[PDB]
Amino acid sequence: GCGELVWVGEPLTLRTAETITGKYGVWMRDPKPTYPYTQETTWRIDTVGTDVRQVFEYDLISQFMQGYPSKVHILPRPLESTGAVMYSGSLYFQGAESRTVIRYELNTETVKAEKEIPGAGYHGQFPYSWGGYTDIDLAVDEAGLWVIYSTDEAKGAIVLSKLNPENLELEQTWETNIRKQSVANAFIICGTLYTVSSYTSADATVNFAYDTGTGISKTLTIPFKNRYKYSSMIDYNPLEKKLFAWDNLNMVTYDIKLS
Ligand SMILES: [Ca+2]
Ligand code: NA
Repeated sequence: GCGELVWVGEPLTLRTAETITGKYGVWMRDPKPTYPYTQETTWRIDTVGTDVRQVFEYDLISQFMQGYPSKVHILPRPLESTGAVMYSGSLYFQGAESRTVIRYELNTETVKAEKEIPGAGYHGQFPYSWGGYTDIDLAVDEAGLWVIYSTDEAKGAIVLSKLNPENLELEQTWETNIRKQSVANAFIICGTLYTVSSYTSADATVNFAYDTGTGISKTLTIPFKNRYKYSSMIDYNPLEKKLFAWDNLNMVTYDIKLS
């Protein structure tokens, strides 16, 4: 049931980090879960600092919300920023101080693929407006895996590419007119890129859309609340049909409605 985004609900807090290491981070579920995981499995990465390698895994939502991890994975190289996603059994993340995306299969703890995103800025060239080295943002939608970035040729405007999830080859690329550094974050729903106007405001908006199927850009005014005033991560999960976000220690989720 695809369509255009028309409404975002109030943020619901599912878990709050207890230390500064989790001021910013990424949490996520796999929209294409594979053995030994299920649609309830949740992963959490607290991303403050310079040697981020611990991935917390929770078999059950109850454990994610109230308990300790059921397993901790140690990544084979440090991860950069908050843009990572889970897809079909693999964590897709950016290597620290690089433009390299790594496909890391959690059940075997093996690197299955690596790819330098051609021309992508990294390490503070084209971050979102809050900084945080957020130059490269992976995304999953109804059609699969994407990457959101920019390049010198695009003059800092958001570029998005569809990725082959097995080998990380770029399959198609689109260039928007939206300055990446001017928006707080972005995500993709049903092939349309959406941006958020501010990471601090209780009265932010989903403010731009770019439809990859038609090439048309639009402005929007859909209200979006940053309840804790510092949103470092905003992604869409196409299985739950919800936004997942990280806001100033808090792992939150927003309902949505599509036309
Ligand atoms: Ca995002
Ligand atoms: Na992401």
